[PDB]
Amino acid sequence: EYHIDEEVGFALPNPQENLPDFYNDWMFIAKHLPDLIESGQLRERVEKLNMLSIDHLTDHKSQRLARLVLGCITMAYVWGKGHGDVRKVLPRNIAVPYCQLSKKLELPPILVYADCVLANWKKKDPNKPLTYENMDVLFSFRDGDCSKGFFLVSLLVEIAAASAIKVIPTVFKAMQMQERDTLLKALLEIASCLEKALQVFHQIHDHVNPKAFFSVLRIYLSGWKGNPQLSDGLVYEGFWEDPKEFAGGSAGQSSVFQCFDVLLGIQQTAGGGHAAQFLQDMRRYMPPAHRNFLCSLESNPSVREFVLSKGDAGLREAYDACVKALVSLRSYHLQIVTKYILIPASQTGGTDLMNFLKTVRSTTEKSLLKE
Ligand code: HEM
Ligand SMILES: NS(=O)(=O)NCCNc1nonc1/C(=N/O)Nc1ccc(F)c(Br)c1
Repeated sequence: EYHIDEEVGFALPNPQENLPDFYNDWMFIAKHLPDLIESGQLRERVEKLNMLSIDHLTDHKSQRLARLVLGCITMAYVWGKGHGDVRKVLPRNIAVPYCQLSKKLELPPILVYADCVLANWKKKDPNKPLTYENMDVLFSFRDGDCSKGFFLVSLLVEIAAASAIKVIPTVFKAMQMQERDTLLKALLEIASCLEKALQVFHQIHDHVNPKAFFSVLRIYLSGWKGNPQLSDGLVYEGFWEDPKEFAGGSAGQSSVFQCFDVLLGIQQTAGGGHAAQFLQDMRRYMPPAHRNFLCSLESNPSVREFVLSKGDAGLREAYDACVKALVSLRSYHLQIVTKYILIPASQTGGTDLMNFLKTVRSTTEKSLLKE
């Protein structure tokens, strides 16, 4: 019911690679975005389409692949070549089906993390394991944007977190059964798997270039909420009356970090600050099943209060290890932002952005029991 895989966690277990033949006009545009943008034929070829209906998309993986295809097409149409020439209105041939599809999956009509990472992958050899060399994305925007490296490294962090996520039922089951040793073991295991996820994060340096990321890829993943280039928003023609605002694709849209914040009693979304508000808004951009999972974790008894009541140095230490793993992940993530956003931007927007991430990191570090 929560749609969480044992192996790949929040990611889609094995994404559908082909659409039905009825939507071959969509798939051809999405498969050839690098050429169609560079040549300048994308906007024209989207302009002259047919309003294809949603009813032939039968199952969930088909509907998700359609969201990814239509999402990638919508980014490249709006942002064009990505040198400031923008379209303020999305044609009703593409906008109506995309909006009707998006209402069915309870997601906004914009490319989200669930599309371009969680559903945008495949294994080359099905009989080999989930490593970077054996994997590839389904869609990219331009040549030399490093879509593969960025989406797959994000995906591999989701996969690393799946080892911790599958232990969560043991944590709550151990608390109700009043089983101290099982709980201690489950927390050390979660801490161990979140420590492993940090090493997976290191691969970002191997497969993504700062200048390629900042110049090319960042422009296509940006949205139309609080954006000067579309201050009113994007007009979805033939569906909504006025231009609607929707935030761009981010890995703040991931459920991984929020999952373990809620599990460990770290009250990020508590208070009325910008950090709390941002993280609560990012839930709207997650699949409904994953929102329901985060709701379910909030509804359960507090792991934090359970551990604090027992006067047990082993349980406190194990709970701290989980918290420390999250702090370390966010601490490393700040370094990435310095390398991949701050330095390229230089060669108070940068200051506020780092203070956001540091507020979230500080809220995490405040939850430690020893310090
Ligand atoms: C080049 C790589 C990366 C850059 C430049 C980057 C940049 C950022 C920025 C600027 C934010 C602030 C929110 C926003 O304005 O959208 C953010 C938030 C976030 N990023 Fe990344 N990021 C990168 C890679 C990753 C990866 C691989 C993950 C893996 C899951 C990740 C997870 C997050 C999360 C969870 C947040 C939400 C804030 C939090 O919970 O601490 N990011 N990122
Ligand atoms: N204008 S801004 O400050 O750069 N805001 C956007 C920042 N976030 C990002 N920009 O570019 N990738 C980002 C990001 N950060 O965690 N994660 C991310 C990871 C995988 C994806 F498929 C997508 Br889509 C986003």
